[PDB]
Amino acid sequence: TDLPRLPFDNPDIMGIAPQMLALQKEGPIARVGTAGEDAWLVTRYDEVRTLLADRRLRLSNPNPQPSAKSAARAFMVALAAGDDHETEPARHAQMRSLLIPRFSTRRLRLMKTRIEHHVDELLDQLAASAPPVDLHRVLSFRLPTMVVCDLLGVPLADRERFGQWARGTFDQSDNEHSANTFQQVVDYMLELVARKRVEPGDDILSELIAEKDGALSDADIAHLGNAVLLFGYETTIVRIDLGTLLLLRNPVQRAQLAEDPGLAPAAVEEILRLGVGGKGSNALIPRYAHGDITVGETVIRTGDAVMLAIGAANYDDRAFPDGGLFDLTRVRPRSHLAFGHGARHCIGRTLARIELTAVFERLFRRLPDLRLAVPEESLRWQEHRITGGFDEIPVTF
Ligand code: HEM
Ligand SMILES: CC1(C)C[C@H]2C=C(C(=O)O)[C@@H]3COC(=O)[C@]4(CO4)[C@]23C1
Repeated sequence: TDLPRLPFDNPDIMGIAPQMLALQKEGPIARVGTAGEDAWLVTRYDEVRTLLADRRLRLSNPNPQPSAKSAARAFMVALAAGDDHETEPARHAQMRSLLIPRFSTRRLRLMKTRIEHHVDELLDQLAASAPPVDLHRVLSFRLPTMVVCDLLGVPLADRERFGQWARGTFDQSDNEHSANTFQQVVDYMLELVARKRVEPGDDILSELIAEKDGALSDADIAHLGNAVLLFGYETTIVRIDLGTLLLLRNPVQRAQLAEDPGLAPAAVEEILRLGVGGKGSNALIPRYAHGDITVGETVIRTGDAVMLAIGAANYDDRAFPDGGLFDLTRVRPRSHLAFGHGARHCIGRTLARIELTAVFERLFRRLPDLRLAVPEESLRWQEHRITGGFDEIPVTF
């Protein structure tokens, strides 16, 4: 008997920690220690998907004496309207009602066109440069920040101002840096709301300002803008990095994709399913039980913390045959859980898929000899950031 303690070691730079796969083999749910509270860890696909759809399991903490959280986690939960368990039902319902129509098919069609031309220009700059080059800086970082500038209706150079703010806000190692960074986010977005009130355009804040004939306060609108800024580029950056790394590890699939860019949608779904970095602490969706829930033969009691391991579940052999293998020829693969599921299912997931599809349609056809310029083992997953990520991806081509 030895209580497993999150985060688990991973000897590889990607994939699932061996101890978590070991727990998955024993059963769907295990009690584990963490850096803070003990929690139930749920690792099998069927159970994680069922619990994500169970509205007794919520983001907000119902306990009278809530355990302490990093400033970074507190900001993340507040941006998702989860900071007050008594008001989360109404506030979270309103948040989704106001954000979902911002990602209309009309907007997504226009953005797909602009995204595809942008990737073309990004890859032309890449192809013309002298290697070694940092692919993270010149490609992975640049497309999703371009997209957030488009959503917010600001000049592209603004991403040079806000491009490290998700990382800084979500730095769990430094509460002062996290709070100082979030203040910069807030000031920028309040500036932006005041501008869009007199100079609207075809963008998110302008639509929120017009919503319900102006019923929302500037603070309410800026809060929604902050969620889009802070949730809306960094995780996509990380998936371009992971997808590149995964395709580099699978040359037969990569050659298939280069020969037939029509496989990119399928490749993107495999990248999202298998794209887990380092110790994979970001591939856990945290929840609290607001009522008792039975999982197998285990009772989760009201107030218990629950970690839903979407990464481990996406590797589950019971849901994906040969779950550890990258295979963009899978016939009718189950829907992966990388965007979550249920009440908090990722709001930008169709836009994120358009970005990743546009990149991987193009990348290895534009740069067929692309490869790392450094050993894989030298790439360092940033465990202190809630969103993880690599800081650089040196390549030659
Ligand atoms: C590949 C890139 C992305 C991944 C892997 C991802 C992943 C996720 C996941 C797993 C959740 C669920 C969190 C939970 O259940 O508590 C989520 C929620 C969310 N995502 Fe995404 N996301 C991505 C891109 C985006 C983009 C591009 C946007 C917007 C521009 C966005 C906006 C949001 C928002 C606002 C939420 C909060 C949903 C809620 O709490 O109701 N995400 N995302
Ligand atoms: C709102 C989020 C940014 C989306 C989710 C994906 C993430 C990621 O890929 O890094 C974030 C990591 O931390 C979490 O709690 C998550 C798993 O819910 C995320 C919160």
